Amino acid sequence: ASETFEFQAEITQLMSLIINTVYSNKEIFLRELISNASDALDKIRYKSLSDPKQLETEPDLFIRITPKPEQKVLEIRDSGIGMTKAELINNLGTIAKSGTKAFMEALSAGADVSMIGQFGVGFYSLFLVADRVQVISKSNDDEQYIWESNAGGSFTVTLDEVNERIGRGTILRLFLKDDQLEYLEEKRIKEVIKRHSEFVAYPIQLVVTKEVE
Amino acid sequence: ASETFEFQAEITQLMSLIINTVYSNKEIFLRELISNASDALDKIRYKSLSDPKQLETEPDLFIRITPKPEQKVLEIRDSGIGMTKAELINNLGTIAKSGTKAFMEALSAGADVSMIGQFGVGFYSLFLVADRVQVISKSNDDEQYIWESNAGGSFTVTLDEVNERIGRGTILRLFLKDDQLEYLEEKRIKEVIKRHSEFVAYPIQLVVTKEVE
Ligand SMILES: Nc1ncnc2c1ncn2[C@@H]1O[C@H](COP(=O)(O)OP(=O)(O)O)[C@@H](O)[C@H]1O
Ligand SMILES: Nc1ncnc2c1ncn2[C@@H]1O[C@H](COP(=O)(O)OP(=O)(O)O)[C@@H](O)[C@H]1O
Repeated sequence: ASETFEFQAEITQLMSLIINTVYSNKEIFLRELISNASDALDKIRYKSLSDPKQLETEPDLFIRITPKPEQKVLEIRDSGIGMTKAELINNLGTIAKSGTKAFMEALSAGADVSMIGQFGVGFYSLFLVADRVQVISKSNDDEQYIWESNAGGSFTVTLDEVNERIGRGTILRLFLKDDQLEYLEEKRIKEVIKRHSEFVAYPIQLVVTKEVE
Repeated sequence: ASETFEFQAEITQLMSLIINTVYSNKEIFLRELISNASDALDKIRYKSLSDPKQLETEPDLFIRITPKPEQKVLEIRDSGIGMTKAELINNLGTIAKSGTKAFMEALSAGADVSMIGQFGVGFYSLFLVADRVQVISKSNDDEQYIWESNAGGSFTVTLDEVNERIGRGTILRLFLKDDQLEYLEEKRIKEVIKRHSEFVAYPIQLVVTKEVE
């Protein structure tokens, strides 16, 4: 059974603002999610300095992007620290985020939407290209859980009994908007990645599917 | 909870014979599994002639090969008819297979191991390159289940609560032997596929993972 939680009011406002904005540089969402992925990998690496066993659940440290055309889904995965059930509820919704209102006010003043990451709310930039998202996470400290949101005022968290097992890490499963399907294309994904992410310490793997000739 | 079943005696013998054989043309396993995949796709397509709704669980008809290096696993997937729990138990183990003893006798006489498919036991050719296998299947008529074998005399069947959801079809998850890791390599997989499978009516998709430069 899934559990439902209410988003902190300002986060709901931010999501409404982002999913509805006609901003032109929507591709910035990838830079933000890749940055969050890198941060998660930094955390597990750092924790492992004094607790090496933490790495054993998934020795490979990577960022992986997997387009799923049929389902019109784009997945951004990392083998970082991951999030326990409590962290998913805490970090992605119920607790007030310092930069939320600040960013919205900056936006009103004319600030570029690309500043979202500097305000600490880059995760929500995903709503620039997706109308729904499932965050699948496995922290060494908990079971695998699924957090899901459609930019509405509430989200759900469910023990994961339906997705592939993640050794450790997080998968941002984006259900792309009908007019943003270009982010399923290899060429497009490649140019966006090369553009705003040259100094990422981890390999960024793109999963490509080709018909054998 | 998993359930354990005993293999029909002759199948156990066949598996022992195959996993231990020093045969040189081990690559034939791919041709056999791709053939079984094509057959499964033929079945759902045919059934759909009088029951079109059967296709809706997964409209795309394909064969997909996905190497998973870290886990030393190679997956062969199809969106065919799939197998219900009863079919997995029935079709892959507990029931006597007509060609089992016949093939073993042919083998003793000098027959090429590649004849395995003509005897109707091509599925077991997978033990030429793997010491363990999980068959994940989803038939429109049942839930998703996992059948698992290590070539021993018994196998297990478990309701699937750990793998990605298959719309419909089957995944042969092969845990490759340490000296057969060449089948994780794109170039190698490509040449084997092009060699013994030119007349397959369905697209054969290879999932490749590359680091973004
Ligand atoms: N890939 C991830 N792995 C682990 N935690 C994440 C991931 N993405 C987001 N989070 C968590 O949820 C929070 C919300 O994301 P975000 O608004 O972008 O925060 P921040 O700007 O501090 O990265 C993060 O602070 C982080 O704790
Ligand atoms: N990919 C698959 N999809 C559905 N059923 C399969 C698949 N692979 C094997 N089977 C089933 O298990 C049986 C055992 O496989 P195999 O020995 O190769 O049989 P056959 O030679 O008749 O294909 C098959 O007859 C078939 O019913």
